[PDB]
Amino acid sequence: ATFEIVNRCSYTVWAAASKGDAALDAGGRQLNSGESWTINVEPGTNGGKIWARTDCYFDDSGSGICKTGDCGGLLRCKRFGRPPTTLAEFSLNQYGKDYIDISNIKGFNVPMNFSPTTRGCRGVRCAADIVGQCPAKLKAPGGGCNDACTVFQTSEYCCTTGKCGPTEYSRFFKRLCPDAFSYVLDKPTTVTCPGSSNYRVTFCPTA
Repeated sequence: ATFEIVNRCSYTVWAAASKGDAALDAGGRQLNSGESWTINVEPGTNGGKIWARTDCYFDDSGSGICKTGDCGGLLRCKRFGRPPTTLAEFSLNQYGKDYIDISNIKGFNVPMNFSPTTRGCRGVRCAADIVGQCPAKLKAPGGGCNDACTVFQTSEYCCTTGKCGPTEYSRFFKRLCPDAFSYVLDKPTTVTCPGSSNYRVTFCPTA
């Protein structure tokens, strides 16, 4: 499957793509404002994620640091990034279908549209100004808006026991982005697409 990753933000973003234990394609790349990066994801990939990192500094070997979404200091991510990270999530060719979603469960750093470029399903979007409106306790110094589990590490926010309800914090994310998961037991906003579809992730889709 092919993913075109487009940076429409006015600032440079460092895109990342990983399935948790391995990079997808090159795993990461600098995208200046307007740049597009096309990657190939192997069919059958379960649990892949794409996200943006902000305010990164890397050296030659591709080592450094980002203020949001750092994946252990690497340009080419092998693991997932450090919150806050708006997340595009996908599992491909699962019994003939593809499943996509956008998640705020790990917080929010960059607005994002996640849409197919082929037929038979809708896209999803979280493009509200969550950082600007972020409740005081969730604001991350490096930028972005943390989820409540990252900040407070309680069983309720993290849904450790498998039973948990919405919270004042999760409702904040849900109210600004109804099409994104706001906590782990949220009513699913997953979109079902035909198997072997192709997609575009756009950072800052409106502004």
